[PDB]
Amino acid sequence: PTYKLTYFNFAGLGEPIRWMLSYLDVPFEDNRIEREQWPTIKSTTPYGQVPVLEVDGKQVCQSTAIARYLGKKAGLAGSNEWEDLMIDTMIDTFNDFRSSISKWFRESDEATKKKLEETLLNETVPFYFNKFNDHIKNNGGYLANGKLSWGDIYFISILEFMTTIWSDIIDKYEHIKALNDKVVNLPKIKAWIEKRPVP
Amino acid sequence: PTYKLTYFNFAGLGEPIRWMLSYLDVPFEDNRIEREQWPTIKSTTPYGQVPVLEVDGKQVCQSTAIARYLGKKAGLAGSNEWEDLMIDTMIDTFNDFRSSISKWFRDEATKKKLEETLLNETVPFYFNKFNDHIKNNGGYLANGKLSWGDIYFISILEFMTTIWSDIIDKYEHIKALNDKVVNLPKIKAWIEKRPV
Ligand SMILES: N[C@@H](CCC(=O)N[C@@H](CS)C(=O)NCC(=O)O)C(=O)O
Ligand SMILES: N[C@@H](CCC(=O)N[C@@H](CS)C(=O)NCC(=O)O)C(=O)O
Repeated sequence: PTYKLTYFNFAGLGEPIRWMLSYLDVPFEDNRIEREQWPTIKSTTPYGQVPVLEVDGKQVCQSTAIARYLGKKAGLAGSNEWEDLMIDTMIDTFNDFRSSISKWFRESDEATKKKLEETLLNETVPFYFNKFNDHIKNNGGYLANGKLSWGDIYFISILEFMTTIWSDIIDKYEHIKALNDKVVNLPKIKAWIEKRPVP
Repeated sequence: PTYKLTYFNFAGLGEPIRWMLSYLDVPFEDNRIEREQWPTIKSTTPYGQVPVLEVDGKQVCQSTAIARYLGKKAGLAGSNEWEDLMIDTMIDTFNDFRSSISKWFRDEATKKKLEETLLNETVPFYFNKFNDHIKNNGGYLANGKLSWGDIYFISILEFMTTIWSDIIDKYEHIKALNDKVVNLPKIKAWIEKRPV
C-alpha cells in the first residue's frame, strides 16, 4: 500500500503513526506542516484536525484508530478479543489522562494555566502513572497481555513528547521508564529516532 | 461469563454497553448507581470513572473499548482490519465531538454559553459530516453495514435527544439510522424494559 501522513512539524500525535509505520518497515511520505501554514491546511482535513494518514489514496484520521490498524498489520495486537480489549482499555485510559495535558496546553490565562500544571503534576500524573506503573509491573513489563503491543508504542511515543516539557517526569516510575527504554530500542523505532527530523 | 455493568442511573455512556449486551442476548446485572452513593463507589473503580463492566469478576473500563469487544463477540465488527479501521475512525471522531459536550456537563450562565457553541457550531460541524457519511455509504456509519459503532453512536445520540429534543431532526440520514437501530428486535426489547 501507499502511505502519506500529514501532521505538524513535531512529534505530538503524528509520532505514534510514524513509529508504527517504521516498525512495519514500509515506506511512507512524512508530510509535515508548519504552524504558519495551518489555517490553510485545516479546511482540507476530514474533520479539521491532524493526523491524517492517506492509505492507497483514502484519507483516514484518528491517531488511536490508525495505530491499532497498523498494530494489526504489524502483529502487535491481541491473539483474541480479550487480549485486544486489554490493549484498548489501557490506551483509552491513557487518552483520558492526556486530555488533562490538552486542557493545560490550550489555556490562555497564565495564572489559571499555572494552576492546571500544579494539579497536573501533583495530582493527575501520580493518579494515572502509579496505576500504569503497577499495571506494567504486573503485566510482564508491558501495557497489556505480557507482550509488546501497538499500545506500548502509542504510549511511549506520546510520553516522549511529555518529556520535552517535564524532562524528569517518567523517571520515578520504574516500570514506565523500563517500557520506555525497551520501545525506543526496537531497531526500526531506534532507526526512526536517529534519522527523524530533530526540531 | 457473568457480566456486571456499573454506571449511573441514566443512559449516558453506559447505554452503548447495555445495548451491546442486549444485542448479544446475554444476561447481565445492570448496576445503576445513584449520585448519592457515587462517592462511595468511585474509589472502587479502576480509574475513578464509570462505566465499569465486570467480566467474570474482572473489572474493565472504557466505554468504547468495551463496546468494540462486545461488537466483535456479536459479529458486528469488520470483516478485515480495513473495515475495523472504518468503524474505529468514525467512533473516535464521534468521541472528539462528545468531548465538547463533556465540558458543558461540567455557573448556570456560563453553561448557557457553552451550550450555544455546542448547538450552533460544534453540532453542525460534526453532524453535517456524519449525515453525509451515512448518506453516501450505505446508510450506516461504516462499511455499508450495521456495526457496534452504529449502536454506540445512536445510543449516545438518543441520550442527547433527551436534553436537546430536536438535535438530530435536520439530519435526515442520522435520524434514519436512529430509526433502524432502535427497531432492531434485541434493542427494541431493551428499550421497552429499561427504566423510564
Ligand atoms: N482524537 C484525535 C485528536 C487530533 C488532534 O487533536 N489534532 C490537533 C493536533 S494534536 C489539531 O489538529 N489541532 C489543530 C486544530 O484543532 O485546529 C486524534 O487522536 O487523532
Ligand atoms: N473515556 C471514558 C469516559 C468515562 C467518563 O467520562 N465517565 C463519567 C461519567 S459519563 C464519570 O464517571 N464521572 C464521575 C466522575 O468522574 O467522578 C469512557 O468512555 O468510559
